[PDB]
Amino acid sequence: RETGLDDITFVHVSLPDLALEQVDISTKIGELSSSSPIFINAMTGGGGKLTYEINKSLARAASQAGIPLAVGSQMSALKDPSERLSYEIVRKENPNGLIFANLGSEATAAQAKEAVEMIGANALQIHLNVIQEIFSGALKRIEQICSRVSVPVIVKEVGFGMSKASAGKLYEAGAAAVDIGGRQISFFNSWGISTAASLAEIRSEFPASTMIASGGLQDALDVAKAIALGASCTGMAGHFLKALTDSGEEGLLEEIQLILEELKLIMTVLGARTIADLQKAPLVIKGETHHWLTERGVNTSSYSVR
Amino acid sequence: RETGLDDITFVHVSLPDLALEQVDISTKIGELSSSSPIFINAMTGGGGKLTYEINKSLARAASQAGIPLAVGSQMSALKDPSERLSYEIVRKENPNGLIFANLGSEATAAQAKEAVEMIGANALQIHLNVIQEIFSGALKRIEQICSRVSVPVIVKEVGFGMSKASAGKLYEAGAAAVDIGGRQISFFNSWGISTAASLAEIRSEFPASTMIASGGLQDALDVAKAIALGASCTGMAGHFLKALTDSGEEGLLEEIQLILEELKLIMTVLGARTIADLQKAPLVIKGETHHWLTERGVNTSSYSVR
Amino acid sequence: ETGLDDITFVHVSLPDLALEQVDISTKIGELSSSSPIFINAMTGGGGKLTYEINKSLARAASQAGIPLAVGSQMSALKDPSERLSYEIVRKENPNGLIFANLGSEATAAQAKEAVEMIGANALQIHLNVIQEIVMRSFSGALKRIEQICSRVSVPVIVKEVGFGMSKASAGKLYEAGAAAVDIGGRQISFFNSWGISTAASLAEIRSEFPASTMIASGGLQDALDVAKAIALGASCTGMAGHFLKALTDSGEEGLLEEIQLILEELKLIMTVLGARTIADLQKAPLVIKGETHHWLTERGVNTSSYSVR
Amino acid sequence: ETGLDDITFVHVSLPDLALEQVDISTKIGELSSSSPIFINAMTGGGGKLTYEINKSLARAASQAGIPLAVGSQMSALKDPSERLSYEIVRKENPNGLIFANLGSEATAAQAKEAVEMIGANALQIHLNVIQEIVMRSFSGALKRIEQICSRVSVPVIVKEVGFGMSKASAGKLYEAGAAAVDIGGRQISFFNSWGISTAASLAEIRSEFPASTMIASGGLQDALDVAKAIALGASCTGMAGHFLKALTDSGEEGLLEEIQLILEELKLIMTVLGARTIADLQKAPLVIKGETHHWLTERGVNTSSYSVR
Amino acid sequence: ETGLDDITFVHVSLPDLALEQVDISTKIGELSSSSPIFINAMTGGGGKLTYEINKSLARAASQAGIPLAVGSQMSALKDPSERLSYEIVRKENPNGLIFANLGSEATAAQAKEAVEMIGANALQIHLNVIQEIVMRSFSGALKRIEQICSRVSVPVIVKEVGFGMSKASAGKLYEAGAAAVDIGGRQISFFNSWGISTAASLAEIRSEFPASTMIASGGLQDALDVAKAIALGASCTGMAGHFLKALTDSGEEGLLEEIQLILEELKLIMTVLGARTIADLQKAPLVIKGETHHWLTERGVNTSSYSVR
Amino acid sequence: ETGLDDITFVHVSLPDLALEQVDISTKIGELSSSSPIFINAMTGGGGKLTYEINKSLARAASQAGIPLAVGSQMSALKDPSERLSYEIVRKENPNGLIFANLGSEATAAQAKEAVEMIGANALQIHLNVIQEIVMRSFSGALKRIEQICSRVSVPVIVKEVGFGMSKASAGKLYEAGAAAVDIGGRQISFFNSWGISTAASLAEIRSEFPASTMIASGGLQDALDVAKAIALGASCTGMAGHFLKALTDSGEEGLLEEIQLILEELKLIMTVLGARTIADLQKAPLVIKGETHHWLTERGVNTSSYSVR
Repeated sequence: RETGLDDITFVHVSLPDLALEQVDISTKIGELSSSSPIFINAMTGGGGKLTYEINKSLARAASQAGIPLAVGSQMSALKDPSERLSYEIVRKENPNGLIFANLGSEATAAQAKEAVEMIGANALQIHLNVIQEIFSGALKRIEQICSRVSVPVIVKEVGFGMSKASAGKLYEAGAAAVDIGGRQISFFNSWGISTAASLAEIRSEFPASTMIASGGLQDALDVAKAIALGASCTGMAGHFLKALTDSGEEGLLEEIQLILEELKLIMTVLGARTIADLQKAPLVIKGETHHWLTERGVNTSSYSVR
Repeated sequence: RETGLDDITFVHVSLPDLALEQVDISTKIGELSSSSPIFINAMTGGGGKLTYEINKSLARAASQAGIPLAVGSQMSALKDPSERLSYEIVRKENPNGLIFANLGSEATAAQAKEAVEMIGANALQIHLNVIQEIFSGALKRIEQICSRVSVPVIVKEVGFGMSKASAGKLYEAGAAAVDIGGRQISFFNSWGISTAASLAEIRSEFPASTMIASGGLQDALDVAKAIALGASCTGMAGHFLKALTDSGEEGLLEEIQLILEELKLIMTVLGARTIADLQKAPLVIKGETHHWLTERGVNTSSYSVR
Repeated sequence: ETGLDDITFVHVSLPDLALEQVDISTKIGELSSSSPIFINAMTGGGGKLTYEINKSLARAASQAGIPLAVGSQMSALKDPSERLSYEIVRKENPNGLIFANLGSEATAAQAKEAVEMIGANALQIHLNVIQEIVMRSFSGALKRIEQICSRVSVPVIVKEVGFGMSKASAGKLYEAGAAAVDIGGRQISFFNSWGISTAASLAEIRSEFPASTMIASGGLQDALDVAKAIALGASCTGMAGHFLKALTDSGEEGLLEEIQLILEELKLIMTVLGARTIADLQKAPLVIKGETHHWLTERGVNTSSYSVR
Repeated sequence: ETGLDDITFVHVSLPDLALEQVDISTKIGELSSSSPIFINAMTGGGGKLTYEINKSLARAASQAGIPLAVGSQMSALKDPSERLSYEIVRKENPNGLIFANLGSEATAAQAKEAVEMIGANALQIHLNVIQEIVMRSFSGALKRIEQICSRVSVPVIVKEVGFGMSKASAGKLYEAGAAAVDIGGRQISFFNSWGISTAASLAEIRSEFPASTMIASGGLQDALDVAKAIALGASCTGMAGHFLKALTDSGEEGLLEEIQLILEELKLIMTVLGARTIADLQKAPLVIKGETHHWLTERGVNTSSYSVR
Repeated sequence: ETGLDDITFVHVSLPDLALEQVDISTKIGELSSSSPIFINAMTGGGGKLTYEINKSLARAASQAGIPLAVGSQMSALKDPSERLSYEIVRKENPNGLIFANLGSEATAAQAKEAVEMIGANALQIHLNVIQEIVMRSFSGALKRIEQICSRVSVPVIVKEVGFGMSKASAGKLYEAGAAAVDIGGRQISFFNSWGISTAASLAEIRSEFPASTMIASGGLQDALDVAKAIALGASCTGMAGHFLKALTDSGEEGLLEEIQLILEELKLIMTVLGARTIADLQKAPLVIKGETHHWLTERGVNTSSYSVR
Repeated sequence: ETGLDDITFVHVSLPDLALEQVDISTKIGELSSSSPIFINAMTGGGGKLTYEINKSLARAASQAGIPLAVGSQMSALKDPSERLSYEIVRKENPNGLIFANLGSEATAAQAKEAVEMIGANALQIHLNVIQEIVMRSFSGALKRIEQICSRVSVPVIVKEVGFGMSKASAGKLYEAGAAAVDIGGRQISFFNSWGISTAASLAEIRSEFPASTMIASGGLQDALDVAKAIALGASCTGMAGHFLKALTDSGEEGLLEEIQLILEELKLIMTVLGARTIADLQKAPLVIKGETHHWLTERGVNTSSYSVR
């Protein structure tokens, strides 16, 4: 379905007064500092040595390009010494880069700590997806995980968006950030909140909190729009995965460098020198996203008059 | 035509913190208590022994599933001893369940009392449908019926919806509830108020009054939306009737149990433990329903910010 | 689609016939019927409800004088209670044509029992390989049909449910002893565009077996579809849907009215075509176009003969 | 549709004709007409209003020199007042061709009276079985037409209203004595896709009766449709709609202008085709495509002859 | 539409040709051209502006080595100033092929003067009956062309503007003395669906006159349309639009680049088809479908020969 | 499109076959395969990743018993590291059929080295003129193939990537020594509607070389497309997409499940058609319609034989 980003139009800047070389795309995720506003979301894969090499290549490219790498689920690697090697390799090959651990919301605090130590993670992603998994204690388990692990915890919603009330609960539980991954199955055909509306809604209530948008971002323009809506960083999988399988590490690195240059180009045209400036770039929200936000009490005009 | 329910989108709840087994779907219709928020609307049928057996089977399934049964029109059974047997059977086969009598708005207070006694009814449905019947004294006749019968009276509008002014008049006349059954014929091609708009409109003026939605509800999601818009109970015919004719009583019972479990599933995902909670579930109204309600002075944002 | 929309009768300007002269009687093999339309009952959900529906359908069929094909009798063979729901059809309709109904897995003994259960005048054996493969084992179907035809004392109608029937299949069935064929008109995606339309099947089969009995049932929307199926060679047509709907809505009286209405609508069409009898309707000039025309042309079936006759 | 959009004239690059040399005179049987287009009046609502409309149409027809076919004279036969509304046509147009008009239920006596009422040069007998069956009894229509043709003293034109005419129907009518046929181009749903288009009827009939008179009326939108109908074999074409509209909007002067304009537009088309006379237009090379082409091919009518002539 | 989208070349998997071996030279009657594409200049608005445009087109044509057909010289015949805008074409392009241009109303004296004005190698005479009838008098056009062909000292190309050309028209023109025909591809509504497409005209004419020169101009969008027209039998093709656009946008340099590019794109298509010369492209196997296929089939033109050659 | 949607199997009502009797073994020239479907691996991005993907595909192919065609070995010929990614296929699958793969620019020495690298049972030589002309030099391709066939010790399969193959091209390849042909199904705009569909290529080639080996790969969406390609004459079919997707998503176990599933789905289709063996499926009656039917008719390929067989 749609991310809602097509309902966003930046206000054209005629005199950006900026050179492409002055553009700084460094950003922050909670207390972490990243040289890139885009990170790689690896897939869990089918395991075996193939997943091992895919992870090793993703880690090598991430290390060379200087972008963060979020591994696929470590739930099975926690009890499988062999699969564990396919995660440890990421840190061995990328000793100085940002790497995010990954477990589901069912994980215990002890599992969370183990997943973080396995790859010397700088952050931990915890995934939520009630709709697909169809409960009680989920928030409490997340609170304990945030308490027990020292690194920032990023709670990710898969496929249905996230409301401001849900983000508020996660932030109160201790989450450093939320990641909007924007016969019974029919009930959810038109269910959820789009990525664009989720970002605007959450930002209206928690202006200084960290939000990440992942999944569904097709190109640098979508990345730019998610950042303008409030995201501090964005995740991408498919495009990078395809580049790796089709052109190897060299191809993936090229694709990574490409999208980063395209984002800087867009920022240049908008006269946005830094990520902070892009997060304040004037834009107009229309269509379904506009209607949703208006009914939800979120001010849309402030995006256009800022 | 459309019920308008597609113009309703629940706000996704990421952390419902609820187990399917904690969900309570019991509700109330005026002073009556029902273990189910869904009831069966029988059709008048062609009479004869076929209607007798259909009614007997509907009554048996209703009794076993614990859901209420509203019989088809009793107008002809009032003067036909033979057809009378096809209604008396419902109470004989379902001694302890909720059964609703049914007559048209032309019925007299004496007919109303007779229809109620015929099946030991717990409530009486009185149907309105001026558009199809093309008058004076209709409301007065309904007032007398409400005065003369002790059981709660449910006034049902067939096909064109019901405005808040119309519901107000019915409540003042003594009705315990309203049921939104959402060359001259051409004039009414785009006539009426949708089920969604009727429910929202009536609820805005009579927040504590009983409303029922019947007809046009396709599945548990529609049932959930009508309840969120204010309905205390919902009626269904077609789907149950088809199940009976195609798979007998056992099939009907299965279909009944199925839709109830699907409603609980939706409630679970929304974090709504009870019907009262579902009636307060945050949602966004859009499209034609939104426009209609806005012009009619009904606050739509309160549904989204609640 | 049935493919009948690809059929267009050649307009007759001087039909020279009064509605009152129209005779719609027909023959199904050696069986004589006063109506070219019969009722296809559904198996239903069993119980007293199916019993009353079957009783009403039998009553209506008896009064309207049209044939009645019951739903599958497979379960009634071992269920005493369900059996009563089929026997009632013959008790309520002692003089009308009634067709028994079993699947191709039936044995000759089961076939005789189904016929005896309702004093049947003919027996339908249904074939539905594709539907069964989706929901296995098709070996012996023709053998079973052959054993059935030589052992029952009534004509056997072999019915294809949903995917049409080729002239080769019809030939194997007639050769095996069938008195007539009835064109009922994930892994399931494989069969989305599978099959032969009712219109193409009738034309194909008739081209090879001009004197053989064919029936079309399923998908016939109104009297015009009935007229077209007969013009393509069918001796009788079956309908279920709107007949059962009329019953549940307006009872026996409604069903009877609906049956009388479609029969009068057919006579009206025949009047406009100048077709005084079913035999004349079976020779009414018409033009075949579209998908049906292409299909028959590729299969070697002459289409222009329908238009020049 | 008339099916005329399925007809495409073969472009002539060197027509070698000046508009002034174009002759649009034609013949309808033994009748000679200076125009290949005639006015089809409507029966109207009676009273003095229909009288004045008929008078104006007769005036315009007389001045433009084109034929006039009156509306149904059935009621005027027994209504003295209505009769005046038809007699006025001949009083106002003493020298032009005027066609009388009755339905197929008419007797020979009624036919003679209708002809005498307006000093008619020909008589139209309308056939509309389908429309009458919707709104019964069609036996004897051909017999009545046969009795009429042998007893009236003028040529009879048998007109099919709305569903086209087959070559078999035309043959029965010519055999009965008709001088020409005129292709007028719930239970009612049965006839939504019923009939033969004007284009297919003209081609079918002409293939069997190359020397017989055919007329096309109804549905002709402009001079190009007129040209096409003639190229398919029609000797004359009729129009009602826009002529009556021009009358009510701009009176007699407007009607006269509209008639002169379409006649000049036809001459223009003939000029571009290099067709100096109606007989040449009737042999103008053209290609038939689509539904019309398929229909004629299935019916055994040669279509390529139109393109190679 | 030109109908060229109804043409599909049969893919050759082993063309066995290097782009460098491709020869695109062709012949137009006895005239030899190094290019199968020529420039069709427009008459323009006169004045010094048309003069410079013509000078630039002549310069580009001379350098690229392709033929140039000037705009209508009718007014330049009596206007001394306009005449300079045509003479400049031969001064600027002394060795290239240049075609003169007049309408079919031209006399033999005017034709000789137009040829002499630019030292023309051939003369185009345009026919546009329909466009002139909309905006009269077509008698004598063939006579004038016949007088012109026997009196000018160069080959005459008769061009049909917009409605295509039939094989009968082409035969009359060749019989009259034309060296080639050029298929240029209210009352105006009559001609909305009028004519023969470029593709059908080429195929029709070639079927009757296999050895005769045909040219296609107008409507050719790119090198693929050019390749297709040649495969259908054209010896040369003309283009105006994008060439004039390239001139006004990027001057002479741009026009020259655009001409070189389309010629290389044609060689590319020929390379993939294994067609080493224009003569080979004229025999390249292809399949004709759709409206064009139907048209030719009805007109008796063999279409399968194109696919089996 | 592959054109396979233009193919419709004639429904068999009495298949008389149990799924267990279905034999899907086939032959590719002298090579015997237990499966009519093989895996087409992609060249990949090299490195250890391509190595593991190739190892997994070889493992799955060995266990499922189906053939494996590797990606282009051109670079592995000079790159020692890449070479290991191909040798691993034979180490992991010692007994299965494996096809080597090089482009048409390959020499006989390179062909022998590619075969030896993986102990290949056959060698694929790919032809893709159009794709190379977009991204030059095609002379000598047939000569190179001819040199390769006489010097390698295994059968050579010549594959056309994307634009289909004509019967003339196939004849040149078989004449040159190829054991089979494989139908892989700005200036780039010229080829938007270019080519012969997979369905038309198979039918064309089979009409001229009934006993020759054809393979179809690319564009086959599911088991029904596989069944259709075989019915049109293919002995084996190749797939890449969903197999590689299953591997990356669910590893070797997932790939193996996906292969087993499509093979069972094919057996299901064959069961419903009454086709007990691949040879029977290759003779299954079917009707060809649409674009494919038109193409073959124009090319002189009999289409009705498929429907009457």
